[PDB]
Amino acid sequence: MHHHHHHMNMLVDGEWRTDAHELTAGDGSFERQATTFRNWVQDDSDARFQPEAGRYHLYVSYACPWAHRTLVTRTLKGLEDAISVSVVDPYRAEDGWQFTPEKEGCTHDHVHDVDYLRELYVRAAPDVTCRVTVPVLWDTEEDTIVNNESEEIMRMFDTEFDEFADHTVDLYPEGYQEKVDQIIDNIYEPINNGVYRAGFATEQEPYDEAVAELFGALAHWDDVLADQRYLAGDRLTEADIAMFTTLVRFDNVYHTHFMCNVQYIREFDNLWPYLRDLYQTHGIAETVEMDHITEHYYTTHPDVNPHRIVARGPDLDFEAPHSRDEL
Amino acid sequence: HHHHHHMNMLVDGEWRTDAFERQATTFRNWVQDDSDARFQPEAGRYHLYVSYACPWAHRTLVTRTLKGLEDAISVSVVDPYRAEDGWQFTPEKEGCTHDHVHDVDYLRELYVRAAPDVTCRVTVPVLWDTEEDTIVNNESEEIMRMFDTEFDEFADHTVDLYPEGYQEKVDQIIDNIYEPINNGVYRAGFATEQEPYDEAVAELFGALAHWDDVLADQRYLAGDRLTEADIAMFTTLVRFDNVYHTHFMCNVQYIREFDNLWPYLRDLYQTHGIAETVEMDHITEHYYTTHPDVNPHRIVARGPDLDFEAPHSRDELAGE
Repeated sequence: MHHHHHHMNMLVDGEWRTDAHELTAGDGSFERQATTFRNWVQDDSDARFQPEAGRYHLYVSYACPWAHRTLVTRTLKGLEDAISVSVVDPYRAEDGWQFTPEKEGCTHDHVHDVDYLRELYVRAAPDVTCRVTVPVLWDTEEDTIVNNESEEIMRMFDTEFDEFADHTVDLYPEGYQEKVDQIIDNIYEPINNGVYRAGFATEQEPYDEAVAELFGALAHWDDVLADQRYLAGDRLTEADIAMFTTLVRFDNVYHTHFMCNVQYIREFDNLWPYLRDLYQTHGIAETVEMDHITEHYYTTHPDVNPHRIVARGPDLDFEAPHSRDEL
Repeated sequence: HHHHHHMNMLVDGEWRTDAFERQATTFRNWVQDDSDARFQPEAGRYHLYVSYACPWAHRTLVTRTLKGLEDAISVSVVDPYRAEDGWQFTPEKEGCTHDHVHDVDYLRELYVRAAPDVTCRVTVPVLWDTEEDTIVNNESEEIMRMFDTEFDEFADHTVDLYPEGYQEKVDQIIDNIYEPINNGVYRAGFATEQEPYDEAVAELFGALAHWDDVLADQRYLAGDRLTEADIAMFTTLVRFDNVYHTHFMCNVQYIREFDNLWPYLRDLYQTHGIAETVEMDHITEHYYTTHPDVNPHRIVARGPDLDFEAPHSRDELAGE
């Protein structure tokens, strides 16, 4: 959420720029100058955005682990019929996230048929100063951006659309919520944001800390997952979805491209069968587009990988059997 | 050979940033233990120029230590950090020495001195004759066999890294792993197009899986005894999991993830003397800092926690 690639652009007072130097001195200063979108869809008769069956639209990239969080939840809940989705081009440049429908896995902007994602922001907030990112939950009635945060879109997908979900799945169950909210908050900095902090690191000391904290955090949850099947233990929750979207991209991208190369995830005793256990959860596998993932990270970051060569990566057997059902 | 995108060159004696191997001159003279030869083996005549980072130069160091020619043949260590002026001498720096021959600032000076208008790339290793005041040899394999066979009169240990009855296999292994393994990682690393990288990675890991199969039932590459072929493989393997895997994006599988290649590497490392010839800090610093078009912000990766010193069981297989 907080770390962005060296050539990432911006919208300033409703204007697309390649860089705004007056807002880019010091660690992530632009984001403290940025506006985000934090409205909620609430199952409440008084609420502004009430959950309907054919109203809200979702914008994602298959490569983004933050957007991927919304996709995994949408599939688990069975909200595809209820909530439509557009897939942006995994490759992006001077114009940010773009729509390339002819490209495999990508579609067109189902709402306004825009060329770029930045057009959608401008329509929703003509004077906005922010980053054009995914995911974006869009309301077709008010014609604007409802929410812009992976964590909260996942949550409201989980707890607010029960009337239209096809599956009786509860990824935020009673008695687990406090711990689920705890795990999500913990793994957020050393693991979710940690890999990008290490990858876009410009000095040695920040990289060292980002790597040390990361694999330290991974080792902790590896010991925790030795005696309990999931992060919150007995049940599959949002906490697992947050962890999964990072882990699934670690050995093909983060390890090499972002130089987080202390250890493979597949070398961990418990995290690797855990990742296989999640990947094989019915429906999740179809939300994983590795071709989108590898193409984005290896060819969209010029200052990290100049010649834009897509690395091959390990031959990962995600479909390899586990034994964590014995927990 | 595949060199990095910022690799400069010596052209007609001049030092230039911008312009090729097939347009370049090399040094291919030999030291021969024969009465007529131009360069004959002596006990305090030849000087070795190496970098602890470079695997090619690493071959000459390993062999030198094995035979016991540390007192016969002197050595200088250039600065792991290279730039606008090529390999340089920085005596203050840990592990580095000064030019013991002419107190030269940049290795390129020695090349020009030995050959006034040479067109070549300033590389290591460099075998230097302090009598004719010129470069003797310039290739890793030739200097290695030179150190191994011709200097028997000035050795300290009676080791034979090129023994009779095994020689024919030794030489063939050496040029069978040259392109896919030894030079392959650089082909993949400095690749600018997707297709060559795909090939380079494919042939490299195809080759690694092969010798991992072979070394499962035999202790060393040529079989029964330690060998120059093992020296060529070692200087690459010991730089894989820390550099080649990540920096050069050869990330299909760790060397430590192999059944046989990993204890085999631990077997070579722990052999007497080979432990001291490894300077991982020189290795990690050079590749992550001297390749601006491979690693722009020049951040040194942490790498895995490799325990080369961990006990193995390949002594169970018959060998030294």
